[PDB]
Amino acid sequence: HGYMYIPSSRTRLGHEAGIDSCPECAILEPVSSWPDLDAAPVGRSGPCGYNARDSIDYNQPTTNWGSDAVQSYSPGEEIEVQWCVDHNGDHGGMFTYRICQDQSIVDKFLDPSYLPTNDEKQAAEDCFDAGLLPCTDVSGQECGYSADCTEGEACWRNDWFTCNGFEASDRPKCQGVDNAELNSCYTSIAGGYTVTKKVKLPEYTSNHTLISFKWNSFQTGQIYLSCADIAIQ
Ligand SMILES: OC[C@H]1O[C@H](OC[C@H]2O[C@H](O[C@H]3[C@H](O)[C@@H](O)[C@@H](O[C@H]4[C@H](O)[C@@H](O)[C@@H](O)O[C@@H]4CO)O[C@@H]3CO)[C@H](O)[C@@H](O)[C@@H]2O)[C@H](O)[C@@H](O)[C@@H]1O
Ligand SMILES: *[C@@H]1O[C@H](CO)[C@@H](O)[C@H](O)[C@H]1NC(C)=O
Ligand SMILES: [Zn+2]
Ligand SMILES: [Zn+2]
Ligand SMILES: [Zn+2]
Ligand SMILES: [Zn+2]
Repeated sequence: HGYMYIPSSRTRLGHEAGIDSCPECAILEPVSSWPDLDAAPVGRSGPCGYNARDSIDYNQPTTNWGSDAVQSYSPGEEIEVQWCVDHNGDHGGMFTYRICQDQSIVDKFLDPSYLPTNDEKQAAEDCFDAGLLPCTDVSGQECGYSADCTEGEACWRNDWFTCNGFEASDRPKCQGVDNAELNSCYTSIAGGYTVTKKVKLPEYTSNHTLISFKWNSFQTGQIYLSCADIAIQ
């Protein structure tokens, strides 16, 4: 259980607006999340997430999210990106951030009067996959391989970030990455822990585009997706 925290995602805003009772619950399942991290169709979840608890589809704006950029950046800027993991749902695994560099695709996710179809959500997901922001694009960032992967498998890739080993004696799992205090970020179930990295934004301008967060489990078949509205100017 988790969701994107910085920049503030649609899911974070849905919870802060008093709409989403369990932001960390928005999940794509059942799916094959491992070891091939991008083969599973994203279905209704799409690149922004769907929360079944309250029937909230984050792929379209409402009065509470999606209307404008939450934060503005510069092309090529190295930025802080953070997600929030629940204390009781820390799965380990691998996660990433993506930006679709096709504005006309993204526009269909910026219209409060339009709900993307599942085919449009998948075409968008494919554009996000193409627009993955690699861990390794940030000078000096350590980009390791997963303790839950072996070379030759489709999870053996350090463009994606990895959580710490599930079985590590010190600082295991995703919480171990920052080793932050409980409730350093909000979750509804048991309180949240931050998971913080940097990415290099693309050399691309938009007054309003999306960054999509994706987190895949290894032990169970589950994917968590969120997106944030940003500007790159
Ligand atoms: O308004 C929110 C919040 O802002 C500040 O705190 C931010 C953040 O601080 C801490 O996260 C740390 C990580 O723990 C630490 O590991 C490090 O992550 C680095 C890595 O070291 C690098 O290798 C590379 O990948 O980049 C990441 C990200 O820079 O630094 C981050 C902070 O950037 C803390 O654990 C989190 O809980 C915090 O959100 C203010 O201090 C805070 O008061 C305020 O609440
Ligand atoms: C953003 O909008 C302003 C109009 O307010 C315009 O001048 C500028 O070119 C736009 N930027 C992009 C990246 O489209
Ligand atoms: Zn979970
Ligand atoms: Zn479940
Ligand atoms: Zn694949
Ligand atoms: Zn286009």
